[PDB]
Amino acid sequence: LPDISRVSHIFFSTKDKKRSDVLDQAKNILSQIRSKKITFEEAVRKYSNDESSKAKNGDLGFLSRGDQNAQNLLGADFVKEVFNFNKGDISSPIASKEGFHIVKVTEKYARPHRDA
Repeated sequence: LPDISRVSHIFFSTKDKKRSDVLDQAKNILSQIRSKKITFEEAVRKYSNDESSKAKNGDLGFLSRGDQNAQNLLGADFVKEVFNFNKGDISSPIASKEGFHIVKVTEKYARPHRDA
């Protein structure tokens, strides 16, 4: 709840597309990032369906863990998964209420915690 992470993302909407074709592209985008054929910022501009964050180079700003407003839009699983990642990670595709996200954690201020 005081844990905060700053994140950028590439959002892959599934509106009027097949979920499988969308996830396949997201996985391939990620592999092209890994092999340095494209950068994260390049992938954001070319592929992200989130116009508002795309206009900020993908930046969503700071999210607090369990933030209700962020939990309500994208789901508790999305918020929870972002906080599973460490600063500088670019994530595997994350499912949410709207489609799939490739997330980069650009900043992180959070207490270490066990898994129960």
